[PDB]
Amino acid sequence: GEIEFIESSKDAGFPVINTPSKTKLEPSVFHQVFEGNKEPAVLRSGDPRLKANFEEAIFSKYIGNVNTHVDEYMLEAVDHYAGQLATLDISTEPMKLEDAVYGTEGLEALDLTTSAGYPYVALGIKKRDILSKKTKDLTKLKECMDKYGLNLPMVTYVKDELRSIEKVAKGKSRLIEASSLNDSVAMRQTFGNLYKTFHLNPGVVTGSAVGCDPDLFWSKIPVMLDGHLIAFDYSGYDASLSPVWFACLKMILEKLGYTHKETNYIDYLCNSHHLYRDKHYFVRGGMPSGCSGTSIFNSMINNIIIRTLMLKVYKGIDLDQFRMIAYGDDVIASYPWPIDASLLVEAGKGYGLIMTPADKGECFNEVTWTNVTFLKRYFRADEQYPFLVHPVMPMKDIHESIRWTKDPKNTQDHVRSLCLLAWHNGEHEYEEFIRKIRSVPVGRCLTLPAFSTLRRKWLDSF
Repeated sequence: GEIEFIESSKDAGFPVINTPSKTKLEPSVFHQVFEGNKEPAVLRSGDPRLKANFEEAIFSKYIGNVNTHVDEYMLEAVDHYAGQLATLDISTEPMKLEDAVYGTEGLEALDLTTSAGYPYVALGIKKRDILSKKTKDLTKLKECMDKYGLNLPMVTYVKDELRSIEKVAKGKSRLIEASSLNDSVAMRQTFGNLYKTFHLNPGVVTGSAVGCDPDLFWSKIPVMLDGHLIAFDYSGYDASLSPVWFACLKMILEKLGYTHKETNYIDYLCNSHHLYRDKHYFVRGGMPSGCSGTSIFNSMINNIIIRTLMLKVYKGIDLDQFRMIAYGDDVIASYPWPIDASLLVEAGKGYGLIMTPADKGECFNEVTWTNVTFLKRYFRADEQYPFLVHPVMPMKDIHESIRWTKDPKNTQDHVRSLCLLAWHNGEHEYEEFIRKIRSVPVGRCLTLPAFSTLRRKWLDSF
């Protein structure tokens, strides 16, 4: 992706978007009890922790586009992946408005907490002023969609989250896009059944883990991923995507039965208009992370990409023996024979993609079930029930999270959530975690689950 054009918003009649000033992240009561290195991402240009130009840093992910047509390797990758998805019998019928807005199995209700986008943010109109969970009213929404239409600008926000020391100093904060409520709803009507099918079928047919529950899904992954593991990282996947990959996505959607008109929303994702504070800008390429379906569409594109690279380097590859699962840019895969990931990385560079060894590794090392990660979690089979596999979030990451809070009124829920991750590191680690939590008076006011209770519920969940 590439920023084609940027200018002062006032020159085009757009008001300034007043984004948050300071981080909502503050040190929690546990900040001193546990060790950690991460701090809130830089949100403003004057941040004294910066050692780089902030506005340059946050837009540097738009590294450019490779201008290529869909080639023979892509065409075969699209065909192969489309063959898998056809098994699911995805409906291309529009999802009914009430289901797409207020919830249905496989598609959670539209988040009423996030930005309504343009023009609502300039008019002080929040999502809750239009929608209501308890009434399921669609009257005001139909009014607003008629009044303002579709293909509205996106609003760029800086993501308020913990980041490493290096990423704070380099100013490399992440950006999230808010689609207009109008466009979010229309995309959920157009693709809602696709979204539902993906959420309800994580695994190697969708090639997707979006919406998975790691507590359950993790025992399935080694059954599905039979051979020699393949895994690698991307640097700035979303913004690196060139238009040719969106053309591939449109081809695959059309093979599933979507009309050319129904795939027009992919053009809305690919060629996008953005408001950022006092600036407005146009982007060609790049997935605009945060719009409707971007995790699923990133995952589908990744399924096309990896097959393309395998076909290009390993002529004679048999994709019917290839397996992969993606969560956006994150991939875990297998093939019955060894594959040199460094070769795929070079083929990826030719397509405008930046691929690196897995988990900041120095080289494209041997990937094993001991050292592979997915969704930042390791894989550890249970000592007693070897067919059940723990998702293991590192205690370092749990420690980083517990030291900060965006709202101390939610301490109980925050710490409980962290307990559900921590116990998979084993009983000795969990008891130490609980002991340190309880060394703060708040910690003894919390209802914390017992290790044996967590283990019992986990075993029983299967």
